Amino acid sequence: WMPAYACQRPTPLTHHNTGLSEALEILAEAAGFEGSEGRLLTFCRAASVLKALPSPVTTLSQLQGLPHFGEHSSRVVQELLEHGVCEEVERVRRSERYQTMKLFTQIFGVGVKTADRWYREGLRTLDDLREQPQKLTQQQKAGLQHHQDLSTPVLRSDVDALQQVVEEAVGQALPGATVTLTGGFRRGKLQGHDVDFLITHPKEGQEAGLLPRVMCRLQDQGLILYHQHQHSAFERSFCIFRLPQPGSWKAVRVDLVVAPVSQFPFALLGWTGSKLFQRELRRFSRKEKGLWLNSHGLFDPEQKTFFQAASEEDIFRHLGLEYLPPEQRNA
Ligand SMILES: Nc1ncnc2c1ncn2[C@H]1C[C@H](O)[C@@H](COP(=O)(O)OP(=O)(O)OP(=O)(O)O)O1
Ligand SMILES: [Mg+2]
Repeated sequence: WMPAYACQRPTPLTHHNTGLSEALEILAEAAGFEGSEGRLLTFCRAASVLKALPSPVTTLSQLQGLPHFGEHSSRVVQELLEHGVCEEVERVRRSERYQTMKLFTQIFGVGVKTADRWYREGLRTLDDLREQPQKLTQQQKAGLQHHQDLSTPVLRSDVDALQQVVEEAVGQALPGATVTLTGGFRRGKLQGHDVDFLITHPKEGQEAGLLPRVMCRLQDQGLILYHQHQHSAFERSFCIFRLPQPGSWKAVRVDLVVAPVSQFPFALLGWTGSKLFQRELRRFSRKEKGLWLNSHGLFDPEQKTFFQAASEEDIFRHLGLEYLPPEQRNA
């Protein structure tokens, strides 16, 4: 027996069922592109179960006793085991709708709704978007300008270099302020699509006005290609950095998030992911414990109270869950 909720079981970075999970995740992604959110979650959950298994699935008999494995996900796995390929998955892969929605949604600042609108309007390629600049936000224009670099996996070596410049800028702007790497890299991932940093200071309020200072410093070093600062709920800067490399440079997406230290454990938990892990953790919190969890806090709607947490461990404990380090949150 394996627990139902992804937040009740360790999911490591590397596993034994990558072919099967990849296929189910194609179907999940395609469902999301069609606005079929239930079906997305269902396929995502099934793929997550395979990631938590200790052995490869070689025969269909191994599916027995697993949660979140309905008829459809089972058929997909069955066809892959018996025939090496799943016709439904291959049809999705080859479909113009899926290919175009994947193309568009990958671009910085483009979500499903925008990509679907563009599809419906007859846009198909990146050049089509460039021919219609009035249809694009500034953020999307920047994503198109740098699209090749932004669809090149970000590497741990890139992350280490970026963390150094961000730490230097933060330290120079405000001694005592800290930078914490979050997102998939904190979970042990070797690559990613962006780099996520959470900034705070141990004295509540000393973080005020820090981010614009940090950004000024980075911009003056030539390290910023694009920056969008927003006060709202955490203060954040959505950026594209110009990462110098030997004889070259590459654009890399970086999100900088400032949280007041009182909210830091909630922010770190939220921003560390995985996306499915946090969805599951919030569902667990609400359904099993009656508490509402988000990136700012843990609220009891009956008592109208907020839980004081010093750490992620505090939050897990309060929810009655065994602690999972970030590298076991790869749901
Ligand atoms: N839709 C969402 N639901 C819940 N949490 C989310 C969602 N989107 C983002 N988050 C949280 C969890 C993520 O780990 C974190 C950073 O997002 P993001 O950088 O897109 O993912 P990631 O860093 O884990 O993977 P990647 O390797 O693609 O960067 O923010
Ligand atoms: Mg990330």
